[PDB]
Amino acid sequence: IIGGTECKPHSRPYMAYLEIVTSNGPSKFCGGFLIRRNFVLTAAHCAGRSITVTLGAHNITEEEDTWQKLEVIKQFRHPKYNTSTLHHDIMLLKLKEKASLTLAVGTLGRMCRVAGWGRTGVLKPGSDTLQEVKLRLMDPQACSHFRDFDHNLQLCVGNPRKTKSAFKGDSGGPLLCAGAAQGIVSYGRSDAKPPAVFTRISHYQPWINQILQAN
Ligand SMILES: COc1ccc(-n2nc(C(=O)O)c(=O)n(Cc3cccc(C(F)(F)F)c3)c2=O)cc1OC
Ligand SMILES: *[C@@H]1O[C@H](CO)[C@@H](O)[C@H](O)[C@H]1NC(C)=O
Ligand SMILES: *[C@@H]1O[C@H](CO)[C@@H](O)[C@H](O)[C@H]1NC(C)=O
Ligand SMILES: [Zn+2]
Repeated sequence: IIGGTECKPHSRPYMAYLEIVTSNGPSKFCGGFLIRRNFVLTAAHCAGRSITVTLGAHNITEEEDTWQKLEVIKQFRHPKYNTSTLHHDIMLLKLKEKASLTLAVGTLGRMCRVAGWGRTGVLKPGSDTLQEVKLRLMDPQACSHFRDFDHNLQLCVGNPRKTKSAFKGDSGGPLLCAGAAQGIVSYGRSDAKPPAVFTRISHYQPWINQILQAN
């Protein structure tokens, strides 16, 4: 998160930290959010060979009792996910067990909020601590330069006049507007000039519900 503030610890109890393992490279990192005790929503580009989820985290380097490190048994990438366009950048992860409900872990032009452990700047490393920022929801013409952006599929997020933005490592995390999850962090520019592209959750709700009811 660029230009945000450190969260009050455990104030966003649905937030999930994803370590993503591939066969030909070192660990990758994503965000995500708990919508059932055994399901986490995130972005499809965060898929890999295997994934471990950490709930209850704030400072991701300092292990504490709030932590629940949970195995992912199955990844459900949208069947129409496109790795070039990032169309339909949404994925469900089924946890091996139901997480415990605690204080620190629970299920989940207007201003919206997004949080994550991602980079704090173009050359800055990933944040140790959960960070959050307020961003403006923009009319779709603001994201026109992203040639494969589509207003029905995706939100345009982040005033281009400001620095504030989600950035690398913040992928998969929720965009909350007035307390409700509206988007998922998908992609933006390398230089981190906003706006950024987020998955529009509303369009995918029937698909989300199909996956939950079969699993
Ligand atoms: C479909 O089209 C695209 C797909 C991917 C990327 N793209 N490219 C990057 C690069 O290194 O070139 C890069 O770093 N990021 C990460 C990134 C940059 C800014 C904001 C975010 C966040 F969290 F979404 F908000 C992520 C990225 O998504 C860019 C595209 O279109 C130019
Ligand atoms: C997070 O914890 C690590 C290890 O104690 C420390 O290096 C880092 O400074 C901490 N960051 C905070 C509390 O912002
Ligand atoms: C992904 O998108 C490109 C560009 O529109 C399309 O031509 C390509 O065949 C797609 N790939 C899949 C497997 O969806
Ligand atoms: Zn704590």
